[PDB]
Amino acid sequence: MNIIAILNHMGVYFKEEPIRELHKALEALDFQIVYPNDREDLLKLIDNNARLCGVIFDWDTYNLDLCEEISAMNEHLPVYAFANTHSTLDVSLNDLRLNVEFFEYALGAAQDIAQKIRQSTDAYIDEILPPLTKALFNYVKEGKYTFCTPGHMGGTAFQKSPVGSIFYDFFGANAMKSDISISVGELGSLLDHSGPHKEAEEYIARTFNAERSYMVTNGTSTANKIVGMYSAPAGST
Amino acid sequence: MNIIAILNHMGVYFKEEPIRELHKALEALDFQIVYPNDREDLLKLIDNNARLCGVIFDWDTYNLDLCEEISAMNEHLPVYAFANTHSTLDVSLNDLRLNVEFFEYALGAAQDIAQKIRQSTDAYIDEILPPLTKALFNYVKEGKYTFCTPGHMGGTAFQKSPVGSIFYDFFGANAMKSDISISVGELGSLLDHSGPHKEAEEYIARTFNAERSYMVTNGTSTANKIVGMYSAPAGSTVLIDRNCHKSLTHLMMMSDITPIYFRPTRNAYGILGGIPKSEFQHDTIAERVAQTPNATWPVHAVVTNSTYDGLLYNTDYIKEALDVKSIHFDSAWVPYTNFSPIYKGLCGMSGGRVEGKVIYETQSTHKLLAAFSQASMIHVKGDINEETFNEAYMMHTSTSPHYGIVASTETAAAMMKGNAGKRLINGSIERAIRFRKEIKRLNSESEGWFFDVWQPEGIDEAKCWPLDSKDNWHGFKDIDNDHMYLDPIKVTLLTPGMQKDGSMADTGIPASIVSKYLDEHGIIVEKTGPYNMLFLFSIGIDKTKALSLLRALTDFKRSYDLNLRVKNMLPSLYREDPEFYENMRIQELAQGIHALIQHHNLPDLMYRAFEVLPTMVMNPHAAFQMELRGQTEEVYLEEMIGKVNANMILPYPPGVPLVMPGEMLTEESRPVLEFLQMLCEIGAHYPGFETDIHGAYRQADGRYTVKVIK
Amino acid sequence: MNIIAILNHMGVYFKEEPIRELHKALEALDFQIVYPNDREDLLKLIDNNARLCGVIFDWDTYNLDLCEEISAMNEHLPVYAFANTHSTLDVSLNDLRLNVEFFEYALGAAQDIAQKIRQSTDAYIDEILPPLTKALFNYVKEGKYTFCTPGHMGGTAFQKSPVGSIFYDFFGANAMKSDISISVGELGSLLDHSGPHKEAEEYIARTFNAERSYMVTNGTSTANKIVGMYSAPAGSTVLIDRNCHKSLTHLMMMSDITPIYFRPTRNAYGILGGIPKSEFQHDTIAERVAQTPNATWPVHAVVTNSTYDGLLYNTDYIKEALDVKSIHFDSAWVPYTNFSPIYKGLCGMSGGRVEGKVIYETQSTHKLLAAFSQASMIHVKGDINEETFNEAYMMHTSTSPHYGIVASTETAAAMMKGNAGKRLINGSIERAIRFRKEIKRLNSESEGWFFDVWQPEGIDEAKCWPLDSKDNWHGFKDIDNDHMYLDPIKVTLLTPGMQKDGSMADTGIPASIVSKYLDEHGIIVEKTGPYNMLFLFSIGIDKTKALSLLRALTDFKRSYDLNLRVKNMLPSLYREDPEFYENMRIQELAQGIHALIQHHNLPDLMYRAFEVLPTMVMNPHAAFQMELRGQTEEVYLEEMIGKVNANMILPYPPGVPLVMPGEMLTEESRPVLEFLQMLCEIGAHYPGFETDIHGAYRQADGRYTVKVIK
Ligand SMILES: Cc1ncc(COP(=O)(O)O)c(/C=N/N[C@@H](CCCCN)C(=O)O)c1O
Ligand SMILES: Cc1ncc(COP(=O)(O)O)c(/C=N/N[C@@H](CCCCN)C(=O)O)c1O
Ligand SMILES: Cc1ncc(COP(=O)(O)O)c(/C=N/N[C@@H](CCCCN)C(=O)O)c1O
Repeated sequence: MNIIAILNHMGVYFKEEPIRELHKALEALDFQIVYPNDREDLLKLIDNNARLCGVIFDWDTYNLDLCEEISAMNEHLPVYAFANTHSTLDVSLNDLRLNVEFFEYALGAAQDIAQKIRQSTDAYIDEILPPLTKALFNYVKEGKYTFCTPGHMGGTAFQKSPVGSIFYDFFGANAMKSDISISVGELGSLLDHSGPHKEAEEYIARTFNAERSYMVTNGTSTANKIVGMYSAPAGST
Repeated sequence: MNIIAILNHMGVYFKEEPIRELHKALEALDFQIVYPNDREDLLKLIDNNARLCGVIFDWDTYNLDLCEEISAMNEHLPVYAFANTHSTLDVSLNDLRLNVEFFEYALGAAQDIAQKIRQSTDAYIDEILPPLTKALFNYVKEGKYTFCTPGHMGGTAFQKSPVGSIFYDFFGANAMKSDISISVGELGSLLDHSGPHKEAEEYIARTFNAERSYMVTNGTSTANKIVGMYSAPAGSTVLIDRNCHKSLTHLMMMSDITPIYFRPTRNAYGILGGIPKSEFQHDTIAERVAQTPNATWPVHAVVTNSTYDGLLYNTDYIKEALDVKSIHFDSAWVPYTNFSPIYKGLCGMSGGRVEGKVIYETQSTHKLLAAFSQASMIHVKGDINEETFNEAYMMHTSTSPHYGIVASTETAAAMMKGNAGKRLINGSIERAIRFRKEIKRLNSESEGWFFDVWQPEGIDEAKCWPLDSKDNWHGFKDIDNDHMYLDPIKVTLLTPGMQKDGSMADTGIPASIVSKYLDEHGIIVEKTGPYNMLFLFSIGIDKTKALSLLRALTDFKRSYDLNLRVKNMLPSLYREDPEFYENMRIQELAQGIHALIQHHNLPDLMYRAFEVLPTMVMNPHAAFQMELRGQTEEVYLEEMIGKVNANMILPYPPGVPLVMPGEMLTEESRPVLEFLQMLCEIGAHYPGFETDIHGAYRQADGRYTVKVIK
Repeated sequence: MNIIAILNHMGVYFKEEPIRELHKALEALDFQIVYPNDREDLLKLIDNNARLCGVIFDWDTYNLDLCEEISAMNEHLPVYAFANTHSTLDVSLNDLRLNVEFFEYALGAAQDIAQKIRQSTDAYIDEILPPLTKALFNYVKEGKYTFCTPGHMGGTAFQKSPVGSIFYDFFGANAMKSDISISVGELGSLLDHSGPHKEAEEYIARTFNAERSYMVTNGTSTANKIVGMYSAPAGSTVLIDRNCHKSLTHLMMMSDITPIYFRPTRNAYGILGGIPKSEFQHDTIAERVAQTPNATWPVHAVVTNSTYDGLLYNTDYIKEALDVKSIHFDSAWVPYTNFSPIYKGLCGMSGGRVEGKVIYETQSTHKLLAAFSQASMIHVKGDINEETFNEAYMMHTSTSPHYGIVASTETAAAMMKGNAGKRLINGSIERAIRFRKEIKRLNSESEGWFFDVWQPEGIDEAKCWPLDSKDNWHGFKDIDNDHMYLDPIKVTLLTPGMQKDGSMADTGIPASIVSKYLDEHGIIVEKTGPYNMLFLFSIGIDKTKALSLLRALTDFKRSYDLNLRVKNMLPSLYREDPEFYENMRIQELAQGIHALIQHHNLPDLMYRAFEVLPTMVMNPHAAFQMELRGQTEEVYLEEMIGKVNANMILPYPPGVPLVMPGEMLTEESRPVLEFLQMLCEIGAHYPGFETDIHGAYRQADGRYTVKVIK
């Protein structure tokens, strides 16, 4: 989630130079920059590449209807509009509903603008991730030492073995670090419907139009047996 | 200040090659070269980048009208014109008035020309810097060893310590090197008004239209105390704006002066209005004098101008009508009035000397100009003894002033000069007016509630809009005409919850909720009332911040209409009390607070409690003195009736002094108590929305006590 | 805080390769790697570089005694030990007390080890930073938009202006971003003692051995006024050290308090001594109370400890013997007394509670610790009414405090903690003692005159040296024993010109000439008397500066003995009145000034003028009030006899108040006037050596006037 599309290739130094400085500062912040040639190119780029996490364009060249077209494909995708001639009087209520952040052209402002864009990218990531998955990823980032199950202890045991190392290289570090148990209290408990798990369940029930929802980790075979045994006591038809 | 713009991209070697060599020589002299494509590009570059210290262009391609356009934005910016076909016969007198230096095209001349350009850049820097700041920077360049205060010795001590090194890295070397004392004799002394400091003072007095000016390093609170103690000896009577900052109350607790209060107005929102014209008349003052024990004709008067919410007085009428020999305008919120004609006649220093009177203006340079916190100014127009005044001045100033704060005061003055400073002030005013109009347009387009802005209908031109009796946008009853004006810089936004006639609606959104939401999304409001929010559109607000605020407001509206949960909408509020704010949505919290405000009838009680003045049994000095003697007792709120208050009671809302020390609540002043009691109740239902009453103290049992004279 | 030291060159690939990979990963995490050659090299690096935030070493090569050596310098510095042959069975409990993190050697493990090291570095930074400063830095990192004061809005306004941009570049972005107000609710409020501020206060109180502490942002002048106003109601009597800073006199002009003066001593140099023990006795105070009109038993006493020149009282005897409920030690010059055992019993906060009494210490954190100018502390030990004290505190503090000054106060406290802070204080004391001994050695091996140092004859170990009646180094007649001690930090150098018996010699070098020479050569003295110079050997003085000072002093001696010309030796003085100083040489100027001092008998007149107290006709408050009423007249110096003074007369030398407002010179106090008259005459002979008498005014014709009660 680190690709930033910069649309404009203008013909004035007072815009070109700040954009170049911003490109450098963003690349220092571990972003990959892409340069669509025109608006149709940008829209196709968005359509084909889900890792595109942001769009930079010049408000003078393109009106905010471009933001409408972008939002129709991804209403959460951050868009950064650089204002030169337009002012606060040039935005309507409908335009302000779009996820647009406004910047200005200035030499020496690339660092703070890049920091703002990094913050906005983190906000985008946070808003589209569901609660349990976000909590799991944050826990993995914390890098705690475990003396609890599972015994591989975040994949360390695999790394100590030749064949284990092959397995670890295949599945990757994150899959092993995320294999945890209820000894990690901050993630709550699936069986107890506690903490993030509870939020997850409610999230799921809202998305799937259910009053209540339960996640099952042994397939619809197990789901069927749960429903059936709750619903059909012995001796029933 | 090292950016040089080279405009031309020509087609002849005899010009191109010398310009390339000059580029190299300048870069050897530590300049950064930029290359605008055309003249409009160059003008935009100048407009947006204050570090652009010079422009190079080809006189053949561009006439000197380009220099006129450049000078209209910065008349000091050096411009270097390369002459080929034009001669001395091609320049006019008006052209020669511009800061243009002429060069020629030759191979091997780049080093000399670059040296000339370096000299001109140094001259530009020297000319725009004010004297004290220039002297301080030059001293820092000298790099002298100190065996004097401050003890950190130009930051060396910080570098010797781990945590000290973190602090030093944060603030930077120059900030520590410029922290010096009067042991450095070449900077002169603030207390003695010597050397550069003296020049600074005169500089400031010239820039701010004052006969005399004083730099203060402990804020306008200290500036007010200096002016007041010089103007009001013990046993005298002083006229005080009842909407006075607590610094004036502190002065009254210091000195045995008898106050008589100007009574300002207020509207249903709790926004303070102006003192009516009738309070400035001789007969009203005389009648109040005759009925106040140990009162004489006032020797000093203090008026808050502007109010916190941006209401300015017609000060010519006050200067003409107030029969007091000394008039002090506490102008903390309006240090910029001399730098735009829209404030003419609306500030203390406007106009000339008033016969037989001395006029003071106290200004918070740090509030609305660009200066470090605690930087303040005193401006004097009129005859003063000047030696007694210096005593009052030094008796409130530290002998070790922070030279950074002082230099920031002088630099705030320097930022106001010329075309660049005029552009600063005008740009801020126009930006504010654009934001106001946009709020009006968005409120018009909204289906359902939207934020309103406190202003008259159809603002068109940049000006201080008068408050007129026939219009009802301001909400003040029977206001005098041509008396109060709204400062466009101070933008007050209104949340729904109040009706036009002064009553409150069935639904509303208390402004504290919006302020908390804005804080969560990286936007800090100046202050919040029950249904109003104040935003300062200072010279530090640009287009980026204004558009960000608009987006934040529309985001709040959408989130509120989606009726989001407090746990998500306001994470810090939920963290305040996680049990209480579980499964509570934003609309329920807002409506609960709205209904609490409605059921207790907060606006009516707030208005009535500030309409009747509590009785003055004895001046605040005597009450404070016997508080110091331990002659006070803590009693409960329902027992203030008949008890002389020992402390100022200052409740938020409306954020202005309700009770002064030495004042007593009687039967006729019972609503005051009621209001306070109500505030207590209101604060006891929602964590994160607690009561705020200065001078009252919350007991462990949930009750409130006040200190009173035994 | 990003330097990591890697100590090894191990000769095995299975260690070297993982260390190289770790080097690369850490550099990707923005660390700077350094490579000491051996353990002694590493320890020197740690000693000389406070930005070293981590050490990596091989446990096989070096045992954990290396960690002990590191911890003795900085017990919080993270150390990372790479384990190969050692196991869990090879660590002891004492070893596990150290801040050591253990890693192992493996290919492909550089990334997670570097992440662990980054986390540990953040933990180190968090551990040593104090709470308010940490909160402020975190807020700045948040990068929020402000629509609140200060008006520059985190420095944006400066960037939009040319001169503003120069100011912004000088002070840096962080200084602007950290200039905030109480609109930022997450930082709490200084005036309300809320949030981080509260934590800061407690932190400070714990570090400085106080029950309660308060941060003051307008200097120890303001701190003194806060303490005095809380402690001395109107109509009360206060005991005042006659060697009081003029802030105490300002307080007396502000509040109607009757003073009775402790009488300190002085020596022939004009250096202030301590109050003799008999002045603290009940009988002497009672007699003075009986003789003073409108005087009662004192409720408050103020003692300067230490003096400007470094004389500390034995404060246990004062706390035991002074029968006054409140004792305030004005400790502006000694904020470091809690951080070295050599000051034990010599400061106000030393020891525990005094039964039935409250002890205050006012400290100038900016004077001798590392804090921005105007940063001051109040320390309280004893029972106080917290609410009334908070009122007195708010009465003198601005509502917009400079958060940088506040944070610097907290950071000075933090710099004083742990092994690193102890090394700071001990190193400063040792450095001062080494410099003193070197001055003695150089004076011994000088063939002719050389600078002397004001100290006992045989200083050996770091301690506050007692002043004893037998020794004559201090020059005080009949001094009490075990009463006064000399602070080694405050180094007073003596120029030739005074004999050991109190008379002056035939030849001398006035110290002003030496101070001017030192200023010309990049060295700023703290202050200068007639034949003494004061140098502060604070925690900001390093070996470089001390050696530079020694070189400058020897250069002055050589230049004086060569008898150079003033135009060359002292060019800036020559630039003052170039006509006067043409062909004038240094020895002639020095001898002329010395002979003017001798012929007028400056030491005897200075001594006698400060031995007789002028008559107190009215308290300073009454005299100042009458000056405010315009009831004073300017008369000539010769007519002072019989006239009540309206202003404090404070002459330099000796730099302490000579006449207080409300005091009157009688026949028995005629020498005072003579002294002042003398200071006028001597001041009118050499430009650049003018008279300096506060409260006197030089007229156009060259005479001096004073204001007196009409
Ligand atoms: C109708 C129905 N209800 C429940 C389940 C159990 O669900 P789980 O498999 O999650 O426990 C299945 C499973 N059916 N899957 C196929 C094989 C699929 C793999 C090859 N693509 C089968 O079993 O014939 C079902 O058809
Ligand atoms: C009318 C008036 N006169 C003097 C002063 C004192 O001026 P200083 O604060 O420079 O000493 C203030 C101060 N008012 N400022 C606010 C807090 C603002 C902080 C948040 N942006 C208040 O105290 O209510 C005043 O309003
Ligand atoms: C004993 C004592 N108590 C309080 C204060 C006020 O403390 P603040 O200055 O923090 O308000 C000072 C200040 N003394 N400083 C010198 C000049 C400044 C130093 C020049 N390198 C003086 O005024 O004589 C004091 O000596």
